[PDB]
Amino acid sequence: SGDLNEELVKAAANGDVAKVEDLLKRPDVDVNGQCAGHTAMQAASQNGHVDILKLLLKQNVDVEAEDKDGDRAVHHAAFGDEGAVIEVLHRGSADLNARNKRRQTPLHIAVNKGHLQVVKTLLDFGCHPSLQDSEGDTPLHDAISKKRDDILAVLLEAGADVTITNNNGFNALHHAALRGNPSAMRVLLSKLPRPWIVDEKKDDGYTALHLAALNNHVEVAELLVHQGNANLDIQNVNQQTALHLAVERQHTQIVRLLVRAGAKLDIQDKDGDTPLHEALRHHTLSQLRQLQDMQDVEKKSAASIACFLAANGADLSIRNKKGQSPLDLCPDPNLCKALAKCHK
Repeated sequence: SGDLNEELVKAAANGDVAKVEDLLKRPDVDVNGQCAGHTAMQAASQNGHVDILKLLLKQNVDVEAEDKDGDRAVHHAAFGDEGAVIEVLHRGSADLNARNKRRQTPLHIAVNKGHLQVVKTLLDFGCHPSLQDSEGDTPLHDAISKKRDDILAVLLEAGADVTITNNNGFNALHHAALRGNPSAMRVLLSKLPRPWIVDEKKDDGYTALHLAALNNHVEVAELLVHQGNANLDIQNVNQQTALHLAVERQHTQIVRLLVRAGAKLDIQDKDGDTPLHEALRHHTLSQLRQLQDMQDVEKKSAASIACFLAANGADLSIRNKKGQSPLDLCPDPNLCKALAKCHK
Protein backbone atom coordinates (compact mmCIF):
# COMPACT_ATOMS: atom_id res chain seq x y z
CA SER A 1 0.00 0.00 0.00
CA GLY A 2 2.06 2.87 -1.37
CA ASP A 3 -0.54 5.37 -0.15
CA LEU A 4 0.27 4.50 3.46
CA ASN A 5 4.01 4.66 2.80
CA GLU A 6 3.51 8.05 1.18
CA GLU A 7 1.55 9.25 4.22
CA LEU A 8 4.20 8.00 6.66
CA VAL A 9 7.06 9.56 4.69
CA LYS A 10 5.22 12.86 4.25
CA ALA A 11 4.29 13.10 7.93
CA ALA A 12 7.91 12.35 8.82
CA ALA A 13 9.20 15.00 6.38
CA ASN A 14 6.73 17.57 7.78
CA GLY A 15 7.16 16.73 11.46
CA ASP A 16 3.63 15.40 12.10
CA VAL A 17 4.59 13.41 15.17
CA ALA A 18 0.94 12.58 15.97
CA LYS A 19 0.24 11.26 12.47
CA VAL A 20 3.44 9.20 12.49
CA GLU A 21 2.49 7.71 15.87
CA ASP A 22 -0.98 6.77 14.63
CA LEU A 23 0.52 5.25 11.47
CA LEU A 24 3.08 3.18 13.35
CA LYS A 25 0.20 1.76 15.40
CA ARG A 26 -1.00 -0.06 12.21
CA PRO A 27 -0.04 -3.50 10.81
CA ASP A 28 -0.36 -2.37 7.18
CA VAL A 29 2.24 0.42 7.54
CA ASP A 30 5.83 -0.32 6.44
CA VAL A 31 8.39 1.53 8.53
CA ASN A 32 10.97 0.76 5.82
CA GLY A 33 8.65 1.72 2.98
CA GLN A 34 9.98 3.95 0.23
CA CYS A 35 7.82 6.61 -1.39
CA ALA A 36 9.65 7.65 -4.58
CA GLY A 37 12.67 5.85 -3.16
CA HIS A 38 12.63 8.08 -0.06
CA THR A 39 12.18 6.51 3.37
CA ALA A 40 10.77 8.14 6.48
CA MET A 41 14.16 7.97 8.19
CA GLN A 42 15.80 9.87 5.33
CA ALA A 43 13.00 12.47 5.33
CA ALA A 44 13.08 13.09 9.09
CA SER A 45 16.89 13.20 9.06
CA GLN A 46 17.04 15.69 6.22
CA ASN A 47 14.45 17.95 7.83
CA GLY A 48 15.67 17.81 11.43
CA HIS A 49 12.70 16.07 13.08
CA VAL A 50 14.57 14.35 15.91
CA ASP A 51 11.38 13.26 17.67
CA ILE A 52 10.03 11.50 14.60
CA LEU A 53 13.47 9.92 14.21
CA LYS A 54 13.31 8.60 17.77
CA LEU A 55 9.87 7.08 17.19
CA LEU A 56 11.21 5.43 14.02
CA LEU A 57 14.21 4.05 15.90
CA LYS A 58 11.79 2.46 18.37
CA GLN A 59 10.31 0.47 15.44
CA ASN A 60 13.39 -1.58 14.44
CA VAL A 61 13.97 0.38 11.30
CA ASP A 62 16.82 -0.34 8.91
CA VAL A 63 19.28 2.44 9.64
CA GLU A 64 21.87 1.62 6.94
CA ALA A 65 19.40 1.81 4.03
CA GLU A 66 20.57 3.56 0.87
CA ASP A 67 18.58 5.37 -1.79
CA LYS A 68 19.29 5.37 -5.52
CA ASP A 69 22.45 7.48 -4.97
CA GLY A 70 23.69 5.50 -1.96
CA ASP A 71 22.65 8.18 0.52
CA ARG A 72 21.70 6.87 3.94
CA ALA A 73 20.04 8.68 6.83
CA VAL A 74 23.41 10.10 7.87
CA HIS A 75 23.96 11.59 4.40
CA HIS A 76 20.49 13.18 4.36
CA ALA A 77 21.09 14.63 7.83
CA ALA A 78 24.16 16.26 6.31
CA PHE A 79 21.81 18.01 3.89
CA GLY A 80 20.52 19.80 7.01
CA ASP A 81 21.95 21.86 9.83
CA GLU A 82 20.67 19.86 12.83
CA GLY A 83 23.50 18.15 14.71
CA ALA A 84 20.94 16.56 17.03
CA VAL A 85 20.08 14.28 14.10
CA ILE A 86 23.70 13.14 14.06
CA GLU A 87 23.53 12.43 17.77
CA VAL A 88 20.32 10.42 17.47
CA LEU A 89 21.57 8.41 14.48
CA HIS A 90 24.86 7.77 16.29
CA ARG A 91 23.01 6.50 19.33
CA GLY A 92 21.10 4.24 16.88
CA SER A 93 24.47 2.74 15.78
CA ALA A 94 24.47 4.33 12.34
CA ASP A 95 27.81 4.32 10.54
CA LEU A 96 28.95 7.94 10.33
CA ASN A 97 31.62 6.96 7.75
CA ALA A 98 29.29 5.44 5.14
CA ARG A 99 29.97 6.05 1.45
CA ASN A 100 27.34 6.95 -1.10
CA LYS A 101 27.75 6.22 -4.82
CA ARG A 102 30.21 9.11 -5.23
CA ARG A 103 32.09 7.71 -2.20
CA GLN A 104 31.23 10.81 -0.15
CA THR A 105 31.01 10.52 3.61
CA PRO A 106 28.42 12.57 5.51
CA LEU A 107 31.31 14.91 6.42
CA HIS A 108 31.85 15.56 2.70
CA ILE A 109 28.24 16.63 2.19
CA ALA A 110 28.15 18.72 5.37
CA VAL A 111 31.30 20.53 4.21
CA ASN A 112 29.89 21.03 0.72
CA LYS A 113 26.65 22.48 2.05
CA GLY A 114 28.33 24.72 4.62
CA HIS A 115 26.68 23.24 7.73
CA LEU A 116 29.16 24.02 10.49
CA GLN A 117 27.32 22.48 13.46
CA VAL A 118 26.78 19.15 11.70
CA VAL A 119 30.42 19.12 10.53
CA LYS A 120 31.50 19.67 14.12
CA THR A 121 29.09 17.09 15.54
CA LEU A 122 30.38 14.51 13.03
CA LEU A 123 33.97 15.33 13.98
CA ASP A 124 33.20 15.14 17.71
CA PHE A 125 31.73 11.66 17.25
CA GLY A 126 35.04 10.47 15.77
CA CYS A 127 34.28 10.30 12.06
CA HIS A 128 37.43 10.14 9.93
CA PRO A 129 38.23 13.67 8.70
CA SER A 130 40.27 12.89 5.53
CA LEU A 131 38.50 10.16 3.54
CA GLN A 132 38.46 10.39 -0.23
CA ASP A 133 35.59 10.51 -2.69
CA SER A 134 35.39 9.20 -6.27
CA GLU A 135 37.52 12.15 -7.44
CA GLY A 136 40.10 11.65 -4.70
CA ASP A 137 38.86 14.77 -2.86
CA THR A 138 38.97 15.02 0.94
CA PRO A 139 36.71 17.25 3.06
CA LEU A 140 39.58 19.77 3.08
CA HIS A 141 39.56 19.91 -0.72
CA ASP A 142 35.78 20.44 -0.64
CA ALA A 143 36.10 23.17 2.02
CA ILE A 144 38.64 24.95 -0.15
CA SER A 145 36.49 24.59 -3.29
CA LYS A 146 33.33 25.98 -1.71
CA LYS A 147 35.17 28.68 0.23
CA ARG A 148 34.08 27.37 3.63
CA ASP A 149 36.83 29.02 5.65
CA ASP A 150 35.37 28.42 9.13
CA ILE A 151 34.68 24.77 8.27
CA LEU A 152 38.22 24.43 6.93
CA ALA A 153 39.67 25.71 10.22
CA VAL A 154 37.38 23.30 12.15
CA LEU A 155 38.44 20.32 10.01
CA LEU A 156 42.10 21.19 10.51
CA GLU A 157 41.56 21.25 14.29
CA ALA A 158 40.17 17.71 14.01
CA GLY A 159 43.32 16.59 12.25
CA ALA A 160 42.25 16.72 8.62
CA ASP A 161 45.40 15.86 6.66
CA VAL A 162 46.81 18.49 4.31
CA THR A 163 49.09 15.99 2.46
CA ILE A 164 46.57 13.66 0.78
CA THR A 165 46.40 14.26 -2.98
CA ASN A 166 43.22 14.02 -5.06
CA ASN A 167 43.15 11.99 -8.33
CA ASN A 168 44.62 15.03 -10.12
CA GLY A 169 47.56 14.91 -7.67
CA PHE A 170 46.82 18.15 -5.75
CA ASN A 171 47.18 18.12 -1.96
CA ALA A 172 45.32 20.75 0.12
CA LEU A 173 47.97 23.44 -0.42
CA HIS A 174 48.30 22.79 -4.15
CA HIS A 175 44.52 22.93 -4.42
CA ALA A 176 44.22 26.22 -2.52
CA ALA A 177 46.92 27.66 -4.80
CA LEU A 178 45.24 26.54 -8.00
CA ARG A 179 41.91 27.90 -6.82
CA GLY A 180 43.45 31.19 -5.74
CA ASN A 181 42.08 30.85 -2.20
CA PRO A 182 44.07 33.24 0.09
CA SER A 183 42.09 32.78 3.31
CA ALA A 184 42.14 29.00 3.01
CA MET A 185 45.91 29.18 2.44
CA ARG A 186 46.32 31.34 5.57
CA VAL A 187 44.65 28.68 7.75
CA LEU A 188 46.47 25.78 6.02
CA LEU A 189 49.86 27.45 6.59
CA SER A 190 48.96 27.91 10.24
CA LYS A 191 48.28 24.16 10.57
CA LEU A 192 51.27 22.49 8.98
CA PRO A 193 52.23 19.19 10.65
CA ARG A 194 55.81 19.83 9.41
CA PRO A 195 57.37 22.95 7.82
CA TRP A 196 58.70 21.35 4.60
CA ILE A 197 55.18 20.39 3.52
CA VAL A 198 55.08 23.88 2.04
CA ASP A 199 57.64 22.70 -0.59
CA GLU A 200 56.01 19.38 -1.48
CA LYS A 201 55.98 18.63 -5.19
CA LYS A 202 53.30 17.25 -7.43
CA ASP A 203 54.43 14.55 -9.86
CA ASP A 204 55.14 17.22 -12.50
CA GLY A 205 57.36 18.89 -9.87
CA TYR A 206 55.00 21.81 -9.29
CA THR A 207 54.92 23.23 -5.79
CA ALA A 208 52.06 25.32 -4.42
CA LEU A 209 54.22 28.38 -5.14
CA HIS A 210 54.61 27.34 -8.78
CA LEU A 211 50.80 27.07 -9.00
CA ALA A 212 50.26 30.49 -7.42
CA ALA A 213 52.80 32.23 -9.64
CA LEU A 214 51.55 30.54 -12.78
CA ASN A 215 47.94 31.60 -12.13
CA ASN A 216 48.68 35.12 -10.83
CA HIS A 217 47.45 34.66 -7.25
CA VAL A 218 49.38 37.42 -5.50
CA GLU A 219 48.05 37.04 -1.99
CA VAL A 220 48.35 33.23 -2.03
CA ALA A 221 51.93 33.73 -3.18
CA GLU A 222 52.64 36.33 -0.46
CA LEU A 223 51.36 33.90 2.17
CA LEU A 224 53.43 31.01 0.84
CA VAL A 225 56.54 33.19 0.72
CA HIS A 226 56.28 35.11 3.94
CA GLN A 227 54.00 32.97 6.16
CA GLY A 228 55.02 29.57 4.78
CA ASN A 229 58.73 30.31 4.19
CA ALA A 230 58.33 28.54 0.88
CA ASN A 231 61.58 27.72 -0.88
CA LEU A 232 61.78 30.27 -3.70
CA ASP A 233 64.16 28.34 -5.96
CA ILE A 234 62.65 24.84 -6.30
CA GLN A 235 62.48 23.65 -9.91
CA ASN A 236 59.68 21.65 -11.47
CA VAL A 237 60.38 18.73 -13.81
CA ASN A 238 60.96 21.28 -16.62
CA GLN A 239 63.55 22.87 -14.27
CA GLN A 240 61.52 26.07 -14.15
CA THR A 241 61.40 28.07 -10.96
CA ALA A 242 58.32 30.00 -9.95
CA LEU A 243 60.11 33.08 -11.27
CA HIS A 244 60.31 31.44 -14.70
CA LEU A 245 56.55 30.80 -14.67
CA ALA A 246 55.73 34.33 -13.47
CA VAL A 247 57.88 35.86 -16.24
CA GLU A 248 56.45 33.57 -18.94
CA ARG A 249 52.91 34.65 -18.14
CA GLN A 250 53.94 38.30 -17.52
CA HIS A 251 52.60 38.43 -13.94
CA THR A 252 54.55 41.51 -12.87
CA GLN A 253 53.37 41.59 -9.24
CA ILE A 254 54.51 37.99 -8.84
CA VAL A 255 57.84 38.91 -10.43
CA ARG A 256 58.23 41.73 -7.89
CA LEU A 257 57.23 39.57 -4.95
CA LEU A 258 59.69 36.82 -5.86
CA VAL A 259 62.60 39.14 -6.61
CA ARG A 260 62.15 41.31 -3.52
CA ALA A 261 61.85 38.18 -1.41
CA GLY A 262 65.33 37.11 -2.62
CA ALA A 263 64.61 34.77 -5.55
CA LYS A 264 67.72 33.62 -7.39
CA LEU A 265 67.63 35.15 -10.87
CA ASP A 266 70.05 33.13 -13.02
CA ILE A 267 68.65 29.61 -12.62
CA GLN A 268 68.32 27.90 -16.00
CA ASP A 269 65.49 25.70 -17.26
CA LYS A 270 65.67 22.58 -19.46
CA ASP A 271 66.41 24.78 -22.51
CA GLY A 272 69.10 26.71 -20.59
CA ASP A 273 67.02 29.91 -20.32
CA THR A 274 66.96 32.23 -17.33
CA PRO A 275 63.93 34.42 -16.50
CA LEU A 276 65.67 37.29 -18.33
CA HIS A 277 65.93 35.15 -21.47
CA GLU A 278 62.18 34.60 -21.38
CA ALA A 279 61.19 38.22 -20.78
CA LEU A 280 63.38 39.38 -23.68
CA ARG A 281 62.01 36.55 -25.85
CA HIS A 282 58.45 37.67 -25.13
CA HIS A 283 59.33 41.29 -25.91
CA THR A 284 60.87 40.33 -29.25
CA LEU A 285 57.95 38.09 -30.16
CA SER A 286 55.50 40.92 -29.52
CA GLN A 287 57.63 43.13 -31.78
CA LEU A 288 57.64 40.44 -34.47
CA ARG A 289 53.89 40.06 -34.35
CA GLN A 290 53.47 43.84 -34.60
CA LEU A 291 55.72 44.10 -37.66
CA GLN A 292 53.98 41.04 -39.06
CA ASP A 293 50.50 42.52 -38.71
CA MET A 294 51.60 45.87 -40.15
CA GLN A 295 52.92 43.88 -43.15
CA ASP A 296 49.84 41.72 -43.70
CA VAL A 297 46.35 42.27 -45.13
CA GLU A 298 52.37 43.62 -23.63
CA LYS A 299 55.73 44.48 -25.19
CA LYS A 300 55.92 47.34 -22.68
CA SER A 301 55.27 44.84 -19.87
CA ALA A 302 57.95 42.43 -21.09
CA ALA A 303 60.47 45.28 -21.40
CA SER A 304 59.56 46.45 -17.91
CA ILE A 305 60.07 42.98 -16.43
CA ALA A 306 63.40 42.62 -18.22
CA CYS A 307 64.65 45.92 -16.85
CA PHE A 308 63.51 44.98 -13.34
CA LEU A 309 65.45 41.70 -13.53
CA ALA A 310 68.54 43.53 -14.79
CA ALA A 311 68.31 46.26 -12.12
CA ASN A 312 68.18 43.55 -9.48
CA GLY A 313 71.30 41.69 -10.70
CA ALA A 314 70.20 39.29 -13.49
CA ASP A 315 73.22 38.17 -15.49
CA LEU A 316 73.27 39.61 -19.00
CA SER A 317 75.64 36.99 -20.45
CA ILE A 318 74.37 33.51 -19.42
CA ARG A 319 74.07 31.31 -22.51
CA ASN A 320 71.30 28.77 -23.11
CA LYS A 321 71.67 25.51 -25.08
CA LYS A 322 71.39 27.31 -28.42
CA GLY A 323 74.33 29.36 -27.13
CA GLN A 324 72.51 32.69 -27.09
CA SER A 325 72.79 35.19 -24.25
CA PRO A 326 69.76 37.18 -23.04
CA LEU A 327 70.84 40.11 -25.22
CA ASP A 328 71.00 37.72 -28.19
CA LEU A 329 67.25 37.34 -27.77
CA CYS A 330 66.69 41.12 -27.84
CA PRO A 331 67.38 42.83 -31.20
CA ASP A 332 65.82 46.04 -29.88
CA PRO A 333 68.90 48.30 -29.38
CA ASN A 334 67.17 50.71 -27.05
CA LEU A 335 66.10 47.92 -24.74
CA CYS A 336 69.64 46.55 -24.66
CA LYS A 337 70.90 50.03 -23.83
CA ALA A 338 68.32 50.30 -21.03
CA LEU A 339 69.31 46.90 -19.60
CA ALA A 340 72.98 47.86 -19.56
CA LYS A 341 72.24 51.25 -17.98
CA CYS A 342 70.21 49.77 -15.10
CA HIS A 343 72.76 47.10 -14.17
CA LYS A 344 75.82 46.55 -11.99
